[PDB]
Amino acid sequence: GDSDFVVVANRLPIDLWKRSPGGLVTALEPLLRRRRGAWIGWPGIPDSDEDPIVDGDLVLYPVRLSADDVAQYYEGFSNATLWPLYHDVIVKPIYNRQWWERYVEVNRRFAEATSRAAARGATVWVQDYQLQLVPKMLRELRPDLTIGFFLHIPFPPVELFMQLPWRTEITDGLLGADLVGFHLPGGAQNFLFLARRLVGANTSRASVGVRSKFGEVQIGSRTVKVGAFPISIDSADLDRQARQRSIRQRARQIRAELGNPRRILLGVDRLDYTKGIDVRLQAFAELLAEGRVNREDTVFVQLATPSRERVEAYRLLRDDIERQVGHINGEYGEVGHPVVHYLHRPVPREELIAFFVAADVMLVTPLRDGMNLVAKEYVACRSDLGGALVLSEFTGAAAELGQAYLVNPHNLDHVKDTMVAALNQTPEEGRRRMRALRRQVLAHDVDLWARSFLDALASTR
Amino acid sequence: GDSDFVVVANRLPIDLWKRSPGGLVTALEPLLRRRRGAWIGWPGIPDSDEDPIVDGDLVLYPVRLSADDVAQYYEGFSNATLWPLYHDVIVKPIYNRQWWERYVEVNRRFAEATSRAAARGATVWVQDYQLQLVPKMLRELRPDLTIGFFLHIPFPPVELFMQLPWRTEITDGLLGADLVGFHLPGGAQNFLFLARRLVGANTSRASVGVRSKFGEVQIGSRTVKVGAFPISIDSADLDRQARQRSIRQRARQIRAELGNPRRILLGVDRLDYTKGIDVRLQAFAELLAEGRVNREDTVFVQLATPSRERVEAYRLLRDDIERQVGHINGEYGEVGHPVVHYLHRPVPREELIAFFVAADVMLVTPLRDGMNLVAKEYVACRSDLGGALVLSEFTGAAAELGQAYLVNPHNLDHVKDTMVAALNQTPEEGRRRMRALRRQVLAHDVDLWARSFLDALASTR
Amino acid sequence: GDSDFVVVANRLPIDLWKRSPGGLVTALEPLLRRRRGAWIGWPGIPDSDEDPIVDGDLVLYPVRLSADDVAQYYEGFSNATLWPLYHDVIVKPIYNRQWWERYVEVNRRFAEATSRAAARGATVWVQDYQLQLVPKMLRELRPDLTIGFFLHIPFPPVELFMQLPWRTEITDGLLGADLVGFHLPGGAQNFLFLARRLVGANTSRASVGVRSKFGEVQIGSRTVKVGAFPISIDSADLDRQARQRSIRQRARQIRAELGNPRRILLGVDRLDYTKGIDVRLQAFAELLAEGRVNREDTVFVQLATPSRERVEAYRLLRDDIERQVGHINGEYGEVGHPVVHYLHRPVPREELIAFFVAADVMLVTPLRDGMNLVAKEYVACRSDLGGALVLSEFTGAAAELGQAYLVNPHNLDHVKDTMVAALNQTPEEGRRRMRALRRQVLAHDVDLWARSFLDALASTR
Amino acid sequence: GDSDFVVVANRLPIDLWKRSPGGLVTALEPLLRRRRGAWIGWPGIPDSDEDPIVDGDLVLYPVRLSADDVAQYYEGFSNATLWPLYHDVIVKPIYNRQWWERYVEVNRRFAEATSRAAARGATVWVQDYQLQLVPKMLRELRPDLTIGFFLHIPFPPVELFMQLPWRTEITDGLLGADLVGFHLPGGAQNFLFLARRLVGANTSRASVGVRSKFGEVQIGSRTVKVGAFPISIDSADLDRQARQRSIRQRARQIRAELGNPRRILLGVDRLDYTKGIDVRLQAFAELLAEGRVNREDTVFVQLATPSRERVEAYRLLRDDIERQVGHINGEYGEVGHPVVHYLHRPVPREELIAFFVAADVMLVTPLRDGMNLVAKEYVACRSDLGGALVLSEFTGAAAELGQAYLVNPHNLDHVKDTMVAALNQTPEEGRRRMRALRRQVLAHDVDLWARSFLDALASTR
Ligand SMILES: Nc1nc(=O)c2ncn([C@@H]3O[C@H](COP(=O)(O)OP(=O)(O)O[C@H]4O[C@H](CO)[C@@H](O)[C@H](O)[C@H]4O)[C@@H](O)[C@H]3O)c2[nH]1
Ligand SMILES: Nc1nc(=O)c2ncn([C@@H]3O[C@H](COP(=O)(O)OP(=O)(O)O[C@H]4O[C@H](CO)[C@@H](O)[C@H](O)[C@H]4O)[C@@H](O)[C@H]3O)c2[nH]1
Ligand SMILES: Nc1nc(=O)c2ncn([C@@H]3O[C@H](COP(=O)(O)OP(=O)(O)O[C@H]4O[C@H](CO)[C@@H](O)[C@H](O)[C@H]4O)[C@@H](O)[C@H]3O)c2[nH]1
Ligand SMILES: Nc1nc(=O)c2ncn([C@@H]3O[C@H](COP(=O)(O)OP(=O)(O)O[C@H]4O[C@H](CO)[C@@H](O)[C@H](O)[C@H]4O)[C@@H](O)[C@H]3O)c2[nH]1
Repeated sequence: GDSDFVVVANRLPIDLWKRSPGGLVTALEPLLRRRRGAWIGWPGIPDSDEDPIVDGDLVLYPVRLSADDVAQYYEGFSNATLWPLYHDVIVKPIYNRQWWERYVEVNRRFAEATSRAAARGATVWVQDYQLQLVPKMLRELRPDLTIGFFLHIPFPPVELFMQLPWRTEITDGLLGADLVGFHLPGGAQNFLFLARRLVGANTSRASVGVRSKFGEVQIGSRTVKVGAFPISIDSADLDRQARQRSIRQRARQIRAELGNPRRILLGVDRLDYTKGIDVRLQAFAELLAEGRVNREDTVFVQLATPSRERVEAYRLLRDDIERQVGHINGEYGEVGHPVVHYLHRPVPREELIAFFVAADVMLVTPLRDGMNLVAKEYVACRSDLGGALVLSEFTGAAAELGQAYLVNPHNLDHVKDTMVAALNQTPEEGRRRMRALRRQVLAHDVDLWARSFLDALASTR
Repeated sequence: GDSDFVVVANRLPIDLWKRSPGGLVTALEPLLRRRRGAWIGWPGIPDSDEDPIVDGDLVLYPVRLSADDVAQYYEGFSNATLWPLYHDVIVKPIYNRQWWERYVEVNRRFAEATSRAAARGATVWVQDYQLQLVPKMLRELRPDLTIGFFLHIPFPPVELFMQLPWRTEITDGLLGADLVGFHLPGGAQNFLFLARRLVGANTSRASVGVRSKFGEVQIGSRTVKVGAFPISIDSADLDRQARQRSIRQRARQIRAELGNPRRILLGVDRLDYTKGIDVRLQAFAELLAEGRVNREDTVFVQLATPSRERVEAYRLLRDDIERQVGHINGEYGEVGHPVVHYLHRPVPREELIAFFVAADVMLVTPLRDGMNLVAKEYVACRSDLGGALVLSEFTGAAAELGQAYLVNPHNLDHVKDTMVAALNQTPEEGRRRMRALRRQVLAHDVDLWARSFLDALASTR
Repeated sequence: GDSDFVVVANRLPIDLWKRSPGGLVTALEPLLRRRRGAWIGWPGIPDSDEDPIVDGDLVLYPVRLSADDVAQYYEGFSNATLWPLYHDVIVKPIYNRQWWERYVEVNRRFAEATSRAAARGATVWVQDYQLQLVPKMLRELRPDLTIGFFLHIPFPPVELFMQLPWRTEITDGLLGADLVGFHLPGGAQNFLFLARRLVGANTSRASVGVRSKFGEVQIGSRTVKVGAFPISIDSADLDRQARQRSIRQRARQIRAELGNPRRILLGVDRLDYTKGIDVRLQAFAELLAEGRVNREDTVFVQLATPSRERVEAYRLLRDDIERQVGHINGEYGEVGHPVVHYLHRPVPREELIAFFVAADVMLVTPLRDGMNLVAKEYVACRSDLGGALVLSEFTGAAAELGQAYLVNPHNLDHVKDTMVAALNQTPEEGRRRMRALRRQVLAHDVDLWARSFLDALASTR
Repeated sequence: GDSDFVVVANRLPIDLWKRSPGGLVTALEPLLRRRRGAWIGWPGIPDSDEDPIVDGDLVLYPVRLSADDVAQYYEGFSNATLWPLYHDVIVKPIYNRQWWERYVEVNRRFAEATSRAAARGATVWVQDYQLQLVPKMLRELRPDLTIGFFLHIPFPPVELFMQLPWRTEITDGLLGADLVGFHLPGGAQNFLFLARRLVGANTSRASVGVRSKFGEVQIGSRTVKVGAFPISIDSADLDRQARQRSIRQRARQIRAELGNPRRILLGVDRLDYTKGIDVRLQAFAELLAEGRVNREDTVFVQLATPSRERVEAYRLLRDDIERQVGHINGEYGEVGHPVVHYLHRPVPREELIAFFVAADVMLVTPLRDGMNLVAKEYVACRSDLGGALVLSEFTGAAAELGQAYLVNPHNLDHVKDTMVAALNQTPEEGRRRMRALRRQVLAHDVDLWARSFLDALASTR
């Protein structure tokens, strides 16, 4: 094709159609103004055509997937094999050969679509865990290409990764890239060690820096660069949006509809067993039982956005959470006044922002998370410097947001102590922490992240 | 002793102490004004003395039970063997010989306490399923006594009753009475048939009437009378209480705290798998899913009062209900506005009455219930003639309250159609039904019930 | 059509084809020698033709059923609604409207096939619980027909039957017959009472006899006869077969292959939660634990023939039984010598007979069973007068086989005492019981049963 | 005290008393001949005295533990917190503060007993995961002591270890030793990294060798040596024992009692979810289903020795295994001939050896195991060079026994292919592998292991 910069991701950046706002596609916008850019991905509808769609600023190359392809490659291998394994086997991975075979077939299809789109010597950026085979496949089809890969989820320790029957094929797949990136040095280091242990490659031995001090894996003639690039958000855009009059009015109205509580705790997560939602509810229930939280003036709002309903583990998790909600309200609420409000539905963006602005305490307690953007979005929204962020150590965000109230979600006693501390912090201490968090998040945004990855990738030429 | 009228029940009519209001003890009040009355029962505290406590109007004979006695006789045999069996094995009965043996021992202890209290030729009224052995034991100790027994729960069909390894001992136990009473002719008829089948006794063959047309079982020289006496409430007292200014004000305030819904559905139950609470929640959820109930102006309040937490079946039921609550609100509620309010705690009497007065639809949907007094209490409270009663056929109350919206709780389609009908009834049709229900309940109260049983018992002399 | 005697049953009497041996079709053989006989049923293959197949002695009228029809009418309504309900809700019935609707449609299809086959004034005999609507449907299409119906499973008490949302349609369905038969007087009496209670029909009030003293239900102009006819086997044929040299040799070989135990206990059941297989295993395990059975010279063989694998309750039951087997052998067996041998597969007829002949104790312990033919087959096989039958009271067979060791399967203590008694009986006592059981079974065979039902049906003309 | 060499372990080396044969205490025997040796541990009985017991060759210092101490320190913290966590969270660890507190208290008690026994400047060797706090505690009480610690179970990756709320206290605890040893370089390397990440200590960065190329952690003034020392058995003793006439006769008799199969597969494990017993049964069942194993001449014997019955996870595992056994025999066995023989009981040593000698295929398929001595015992027993070892990669043994048939137990397809390969290997190929395995195991025995650890520990002086 005629594209000199190509993004490859599981989905096209569109909504059933119009171009989806925010996210990655928006971060790459000023680069697409200087490159002939293409995006390869599944359009979210089964058995579509693979004819290029030109969005003026971007050419879209759709990948044809059947509903069966999605079930086995995505719902199956990606979400029920790789996802639990890479997140410290919080649930038991399912190892299924038919899923693996479809994962391979689908990955090859993405590689072929990429080759179609990519001009000679083009730069290719492959995204995330569903497409780990693409770099090697693409290099085999197109050795002229410069290929980066970024993993948006954690890379597990070798002891767990080795369970995968197709461990070598996945590792070889990633090693097809010129640059392999992770959010954290820890992931990068796991990858280097895996390369020595499983593949027998020569690697660098030093610690991996942040956006610097890169690792290397020697693969025959070529070197694979390995780095840590912690993703972020468009901090300035969110900061601006959260100041809008209508947002502030909605935040006030939200507190009124809750019966004007003195304190609001907020959870916002795509529903997932990685997110530690059960831990928040348990801590909140025990604090109420112990009379350490006032059931008359404190309320917890949990917004869970629907996710992967076709995967049994997620249905079971939804059942457990919903029981806890029912239980806590039955024990500590009053008719007309729950202590927990729980919604299981997508939330409009401006509604989400209003909740961030209304919340006195943001509860972000994942058991394991690659980064977690919600923690950073909350911070970017609190230009009033109010609020408090309670944040699990087991998120990538915790490496940057050390001024938050950090918790080990497995240490329930300390999660409880910490929620009480956040609820009762002095105004001045709250401001001190929020000012420091905002300096970090405003300076380290999605633009810095993308530039850093692309600079590293360009240097491999 | 010196008491010529003696009530025997699992518990003394007191609260940890003061005499408990309402109920049986209040219905017998004008009889105790003419008799030397006694009450035998456990005082609700472990390992107490058995020394008589004179309440001027009544002498209380406490029965000493250890916490272990309560666990095996009551929590065990009564609540985990007899209770599920007599209620159509909604949950699997547990047959345990140690429980049976303690049930026997405890029953003998009640029989001994009774004999102590009862004067020569005295009238004795034994209450309910925990004390089914007492009549035979008492007749053996004291053949001079006139003994009635009333079962407050259903008497199961013979096919189920026969499962009980101690079926003959229980049947013989009841046959020790001069009069055996049930709420319904159906129970009485089951008992007659059981007497022929299991014991080989000669019995009457005709249908058993209501408070009349009694059955008989011939036991050697003596005849056991068998009858149906449907319990009720103090209708006039509740009717009066519900008109109080403070109650009406609270009912208005309740609707305001719910965000002034157009329609309130109400469930009030001691928590129990017999009560069909899960069925109401399922019906309500499906109606919301189908858009047949308006999620913006209709709300369901379920008040579940704690019961038998030491019994695993009840903990599991509580878990299922609480999941449904969480689920329904997550799907159809809004932050600040649940469609289901659920409380798991005792409710003050005047608060309960305010809820009856506030509720547009009373949901009483047991899978199986001896009578269900809540259905009658709601009716007695609605002197404004507003409201609507949705009532399971599988309650004793359904035999008297035919003007209610009757449902087969297993017929979920019809339960749903019926809830929509009740919510949308014309004012005039609602009044017609409520007027008819009140005529029944006001005329057939707990005083008529008690008089009828005691007249029948006196006639056995 | 031109058939003056027509049998209607869920399946044709054939095997995927050849005419299936034994059973009903063999009992009717000398009647088909005098009548133009027809058989209506599903041929066991999906979407077949409905063209008559003449077997010289019989005309076969196949009913076309799709795999979906079978799933909803049979696997669904028959096996997951009616079956658990009629067997004292050992598992929870599922009430599903789509299943009911297919059950109706399929029943009408059987009725139409019947009408096609049946000559004017013909006698029709409809079999069993899958076809309860057929008599009324058939009478509506063909008021000239004489119609009998026999239920091969128990008829539940009214308290349970009333759960069925389509209770009235089923009752009306059965009332379409001239004669409704059950194995036991108890079923007949339940039906009479149901007729009064649900339908408001006038019925007889006396006890129902065995093959005599029939009940009646008055339905407008016509009377429905109600009777008890306990099914049996071809006792003489089995008695003869069990004496064959090859059978006796196999029985000896079976004992040798088991390591020549002193005592063999045997269970033979179509796998079903009604059969009380779990109870036998529990009793056997506790006896071994208590050292009351000798683990060195006593062995239990359980033959479970596969049944209804598409129904979840049966898969769960299979899992529980298989755990008990594994557990008991792990605890009390030796390598090379299990104390329990368990097979889950169909057994050839002559192999089954050899096991009957080898077994010292036959364990037939259903929680609830219409008759249970295995109990009678064992007896018919023991012309040597050896062996012992342990038999649940909750089978129809227990009403005729009172000389067996009868047990309440819920009374585990007594089941255990009884198994020890059977294992250790004197030769003379064993013979006394087996002689008496054989007199009953040899005199009361399937020929007496069929004649009695057909005589009763003929008398309705 | 007066002991210059002291072993500290959870239990004394005795049996309820007499000195237990084999194991560690036997390996140290020629060292105790030159040192004043002591052993500190719990005597296995609750609330005993702590008075020294002199065994002439050894002084025993008993530690007083109550049954409650054992429940919280051992059954609780050791077996339900540490054990699952260190074994790649195959089951979910339970984090309980009361368990942690008892673990601390008990560890301090072991430290005090040690100090009592240990002479000035004595050498102390602390054993295993129940006693990880002892080295730091002991160094604080007795800075004169030389302290080694060896972990017999895996040391998990940092991502999992970090879950532990008391992660720092455990790490500091181990860092109290002069020498910290693991079976594998991988564990040692995890420990070094943990030291940098959690404690901020300076460590060596190179790979850790086997019994050489040691790692180091700098802790203030002192250096902690870190090493890999793979445990083994008394290879020569077992080799000798397995040649005994009575053992060989028993092995022949075992095959006869199994009905002289052509092939015997054997599993021998302390029952534990780490052991992958479920995987063997699944593979065996699928091979039978596929007809790839002959159900007529191949038999699988699984010997599971009882373990940790008070821990719920182990009861659930026992239930799953026992179901699989029952299921497989019901499907593929015959009466008198199971395809799986399963025993849940301790086996005498000489019986175990006879089974090793009888087995054509040894199935050692743990999901995760520190070493696994059963794999090495089998090899040492096969001086006839017959047999075949199927061995999980996820055992420490797999690093030394590469000539075995290695499998990824999560790769069920390959486990199945491998079992077929082992069952059908040529005699010559079997001998080649067994000869090579025996050279390794005979040369690398428990004496080499103990000498190597003690030499490393002595060098820290
Ligand atoms: N408009 C709107 N309505 C909702 O209802 C709504 N609900 C949520 N959101 C927004 O979605 C995003 C969720 O961000 P995550 O951090 O949870 O990312 P993941 O989905 O888990 O996916 C991976 O990739 C990320 C980036 O690399 C990593 O952080 C993760 O660790 C990694 O798992 C946030 O921005 C949030 O605000 C909504 N947005
Ligand atoms: N004050 C107050 N606070 C509460 O929270 C509160 N919560 C409930 N209640 C009152 O308790 C009574 C419950 O009546 P039930 O009908 O449910 O009776 P059971 O407890 O099930 O016991 C048996 O005996 C009865 C009589 O024979 C039969 O009807 C039953 O079928 C039979 O099972 C009602 O009156 C109700 O209003 C409260 N009252
Ligand atoms: N050849 C062969 N191989 C096997 O593997 C094999 N396995 C079993 N059998 C034979 O099947 C028959 C099972 O008889 P049931 O009594 O259990 O009858 P159900 O199947 O439950 O069906 C209903 O109808 C019966 C008659 O009215 C009632 O007794 C029942 O109560 C009622 O539920 C016996 O004859 C037995 O020997 C095999 N026969
Ligand atoms: N006599 C007798 N009767 C039995 O019934 C009987 N049943 C088993 N055994 C013997 O017990 C020993 C079990 O050895 P393991 O390797 O399984 O060790 P663990 O118990 O899991 O404990 C840890 O420490 C070991 C050494 O560091 C590591 O290998 C382990 O990875 C690690 O978990 C073997 O020797 C075996 O033969 C019996 N012995």
